[PDB]
Amino acid sequence: GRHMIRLGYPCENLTLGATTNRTLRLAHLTEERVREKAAENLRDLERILRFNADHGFALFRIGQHLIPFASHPLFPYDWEGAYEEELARLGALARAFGQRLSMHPGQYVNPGSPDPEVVERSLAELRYSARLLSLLGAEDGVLVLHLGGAYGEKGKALRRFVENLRGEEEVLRYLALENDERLWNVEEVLKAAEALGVPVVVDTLHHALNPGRLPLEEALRLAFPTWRGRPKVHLASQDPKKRPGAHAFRVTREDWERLLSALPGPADVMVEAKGKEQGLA
Ligand SMILES: [Mn+2]
Ligand SMILES: [Mn+2]
Ligand SMILES: [Mn+2]
Ligand code: NA
Repeated sequence: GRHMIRLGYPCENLTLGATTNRTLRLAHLTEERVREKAAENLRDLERILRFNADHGFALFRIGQHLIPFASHPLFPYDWEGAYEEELARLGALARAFGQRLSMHPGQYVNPGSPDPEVVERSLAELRYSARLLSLLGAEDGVLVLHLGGAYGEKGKALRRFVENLRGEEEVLRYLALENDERLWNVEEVLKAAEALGVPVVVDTLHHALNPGRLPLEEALRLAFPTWRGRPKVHLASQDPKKRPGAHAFRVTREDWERLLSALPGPADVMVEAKGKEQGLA
C-alpha cells in the first residue's frame, strides 16, 4: 500500500543474495577483474531496483564498492566513459519505478581531518560518489556523511570540514549531514549544514544515544525545513546487550511507532538494520 512514509534499506538484499558491494584486493586490481566485479554489482543494482518495485521499497543505498576502487590512484580505466550509458539506463529505470538513490561514504571519509592526505583521499571518494549520482540522473539523490572526528578541538574540526567542502559544487548537489551517537548531535549538525547550505538526516538511534537538548519531535521539526525535497531520516534499533548504537537485525515495533508519531509530515525512511529488506514490516 501507498504510504506517506517511503522505506528503503542499504547496499544489499538478503532474500536475493544480491549486493552492490563486491570488492577485491589491490593485488588483483586488473582491468579485467574490476570489470568483472563492477558488472556483477551493476547487474545486482538492477535486480534490486526491480525487487523494490514489486515489494514496496522506494529507497536504496548503493554501496561504495559499486565500481570497486574507483577513487583510488591505481584504478585501471576511465570508469565514467565505460559506464555512463548503462548508468543513465539504470537511472531511468529507478526514476520509472519512482525510486530514490543514495550513498553513504564510510567512516574513513573525513574532509575535516587536518592530515592533507586524508582530506585529498576523502574528497576523491566523495567526488566519485557525487559523479555516480549525477550519471544515474538521481535528481533527488542523497550523499550522506557524518561530521567525523573531533581531532582534539571541534570548532577547528568543523571549520576544516566546511572549508574543504564549500568549493565542491557537485558534491554539494547531494550532500546531507547526519548526527551521530558520540560526537555531533542534531543541533550541532544543523549549524554545520546551514554553513554549507545542505540538508540534515536525523538518525533516530543516534539521536536517542546523543540527543543534546532536543526531543526527537523537535529534531525532526528543525531538520524538515533543510530539505528542498522530501526529508530523509534513518531508522535503526539497538542490538540488545551489544555495544551502544550497534544495529539490531530488525527494527522494533516500538521504535517504528515512536518515529511515526514524531514525524511532522511525509518523509523517506532508510531502515538501517542487519536484516536489510527484512529489517522492518
Ligand atoms: Mn550514518
Ligand atoms: Mn544512520
Ligand atoms: Mn548507526
Ligand atoms: Na510511540
